Amino acid sequence: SGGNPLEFLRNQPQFQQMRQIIQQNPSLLPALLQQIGRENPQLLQQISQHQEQFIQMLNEPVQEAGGQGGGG
Repeated sequence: SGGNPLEFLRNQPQFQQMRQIIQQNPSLLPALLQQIGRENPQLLQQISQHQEQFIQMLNEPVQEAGGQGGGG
């Protein structure tokens, strides 16, 4: 996928959803932050340590859509 820690998420379809909501509603960022912990506590550790790298992942264009109506 790449080299950066959270950069591997670029291929992870589960994370693709996390970024989708952020494309339209970045306010759901803190909602997904805790969510990462319920699905991948190990990943969350990397998220909190390298948030800056994870944030940019959220903001990149994702093949899903980038809009949500009830997610987070």
